[PDB]
Amino acid sequence: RKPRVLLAASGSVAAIKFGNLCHCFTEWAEVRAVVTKSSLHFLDKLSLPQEVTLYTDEDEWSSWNKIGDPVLHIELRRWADVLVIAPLSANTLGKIAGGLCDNLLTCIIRAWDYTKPLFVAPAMNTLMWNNPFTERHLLSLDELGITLIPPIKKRLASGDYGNGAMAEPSLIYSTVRLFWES
Amino acid sequence: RKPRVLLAASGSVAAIKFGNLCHCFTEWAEVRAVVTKSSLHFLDKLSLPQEVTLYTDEDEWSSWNKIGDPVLHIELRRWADVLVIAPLSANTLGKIAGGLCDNLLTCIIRAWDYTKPLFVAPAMNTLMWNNPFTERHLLSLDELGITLIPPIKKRLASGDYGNGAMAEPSLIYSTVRLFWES
Amino acid sequence: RKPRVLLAASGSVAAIKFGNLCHCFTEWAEVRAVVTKSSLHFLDKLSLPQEVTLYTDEDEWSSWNKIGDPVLHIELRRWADVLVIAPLSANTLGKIAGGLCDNLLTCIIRAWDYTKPLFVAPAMNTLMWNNPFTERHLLSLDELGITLIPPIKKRLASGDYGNGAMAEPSLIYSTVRLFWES
Ligand SMILES: Cc1cc2nc3c(=O)[nH]c(=O)nc-3n(C[C@H](O)[C@H](O)[C@H](O)COP(=O)(O)O)c2cc1C
Ligand SMILES: Cc1cc2nc3c(=O)[nH]c(=O)nc-3n(C[C@H](O)[C@H](O)[C@H](O)COP(=O)(O)O)c2cc1C
Ligand SMILES: Cc1cc2nc3c(=O)[nH]c(=O)nc-3n(C[C@H](O)[C@H](O)[C@H](O)COP(=O)(O)O)c2cc1C
Ligand SMILES: CC(C)(CO)[C@@H](O)C(=O)NCCC(=O)N/C=C\S
Ligand SMILES: CC(C)(CO)[C@@H](O)C(=O)NCCC(=O)N/C=C\S
Ligand SMILES: CC(C)(CO)[C@@H](O)C(=O)NCCC(=O)N/C=C\S
Repeated sequence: RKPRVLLAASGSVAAIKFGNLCHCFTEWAEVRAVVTKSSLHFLDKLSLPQEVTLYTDEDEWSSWNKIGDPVLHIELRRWADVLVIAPLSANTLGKIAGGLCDNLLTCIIRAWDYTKPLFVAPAMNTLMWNNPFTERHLLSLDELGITLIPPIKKRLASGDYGNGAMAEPSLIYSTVRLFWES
Repeated sequence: RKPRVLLAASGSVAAIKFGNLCHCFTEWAEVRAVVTKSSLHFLDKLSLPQEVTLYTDEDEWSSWNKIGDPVLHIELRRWADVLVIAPLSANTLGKIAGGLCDNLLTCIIRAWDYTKPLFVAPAMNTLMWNNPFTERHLLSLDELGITLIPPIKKRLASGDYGNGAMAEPSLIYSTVRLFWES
Repeated sequence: RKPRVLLAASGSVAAIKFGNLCHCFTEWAEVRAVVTKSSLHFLDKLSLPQEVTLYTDEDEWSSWNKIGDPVLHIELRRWADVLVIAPLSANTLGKIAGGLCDNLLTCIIRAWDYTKPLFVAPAMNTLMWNNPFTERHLLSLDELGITLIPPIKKRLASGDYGNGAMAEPSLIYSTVRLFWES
């Protein structure tokens, strides 16, 4: 009954389409959003659905004062039926592949119950995307079982035109929906 | 004559028992403590032994103004006969495995004279502990020669009950003591 | 006609010789500098050539306000014919090997067009240099095709005397020059 979907934004310029992405899921599922500090540089709070709760790192160090209180990264990991990171920056990709967790989003990933699906939609410039570490990290996510929603060939924020643009919201949406109903 | 023991705390909620941990070593050895910024969220200065000097990242960028001055992370690495990190967060674990050093504790580890013993007592939620990166990183520490003091099955700060709680101070203490006297 | 050389400084105490390093290149090439936040602890702006433009992380989040604006890390990657990091700290070395990018310098590396040469001059204490991760990371840079300019045996900022001091500016300069003219 109304699947819980955790949507997340990383520090990619593509984060400007995050509000719209949340809109694609709202009717179908109960949505909660998580963003990194850098994503707040491209994300516009008012562009998100009003029904969507936005969590930041500060929410981590606030929902807990003394033992016994809830641990947000754990609370969200449990609450969620699925996790979608769109966009996923090269930086966050590398932290995931490195087993690092220095913020709310990465802590959720580090404690992620892999029985639940986790989708990522990478977004970065072509050179960063073509860089060898990208494939290295993607290979790692595959091993973890994370599902990749490949970037498309659009007009990058850097003027040029090539691979690296984030997948379109509709595709991200249908991909997650088709899997769930399977 | 009175071994020098460097005790360290990472950003795990278990850091609340750090003062007590220092107490377990004070009589047997000369103790100096090192903590990460996040550990200061769970650590209570007044709970530590008065004879214990606490070093923070700020102490790094203070003991040095111009060439010729001492480099704290190096000064501590030399001073210490042994290093004990309890608790060791998943984040710090990953930085160690990644050869990273962006703070006092990690810089000490990065420059650690592995002729000297280094013990770690991991502390994190069960899912984070059960996460595949954990084992990956533990494997790396093993190669480096670091000694693992496994977490126990207690009642986590997240309410649930499972593996991931930090080893008890007494065990951490006896483990380090038994090795030394060998 | 006047090759574009991007010179970069990391958080090594050796960064105090960065201004002089820029001077070694100024006559031969058009120089632009990039520095990390920590490098600013050892770098003296007034010691650099006046003709040298210095870029910091803040320049990233300033040259861009809305879509369509230039992305500095990409703009610099394109502009540059070669990249030289001297000094390269153990921390930045590890971020490079980890495919991480959380600042201007690392983002440039992450998006680096490897058709262009990239040289690094590591600088760190002997123990950090002798640490096993160092070799591990150097091995990775080799695979990427990055050219290592080994550290020398001088008197470290830590008083002792051993390997780990940054290569001398003249050598860094001649190394880059000899390659270019080949
Ligand atoms: C204008 C601009 C656009 C950027 N675009 C991207 C991008 O598309 N993908 C990416 O991975 N990083 C991009 N970066 C770099 C990231 O913001 C940077 O690596 C950051 O530390 C990522 O933070 P996060 O890992 O918390 O998301 C951009 C930076 C700026 C200033
Ligand atoms: C209330 C709360 C409790 C936490 N408990 C743990 C824990 O037991 N183990 C862990 O590895 N991280 C834990 N985290 C996440 C870390 O604090 C976070 O990854 C941090 O960046 C670690 O910093 P450090 O690597 O400098 O220690 C907790 C966070 C909060 C807000
Ligand atoms: C006085 C002093 C000197 C340092 N010297 C070095 C050095 O030679 N090499 C190194 O890798 N780190 C050195 N460190 C540690 C780095 O500054 C630290 O790892 C930092 O986070 C690196 O930042 P960066 O990766 O942005 O350059 C030193 C720290 C201090 C306080
Ligand atoms: C930015 C947007 C959403 C505009 O339609 C699209 O181009 C995109 O997703 N691009 C991928 C990231 C990027 O451009 N990076 C640029 C430098 S690292
Ligand atoms: C917190 C304490 C010391 C109370 O006795 C004990 O439960 C413990 O070491 N737990 C391990 C870490 C943890 O609970 N993480 C929770 C979420 S990441
Ligand atoms: C600092 C300088 C430039 C003085 O001539 C020289 O010794 C040097 O490059 N040393 C390498 C780094 C170092 O000393 N690290 C010390 C602790 S991590």
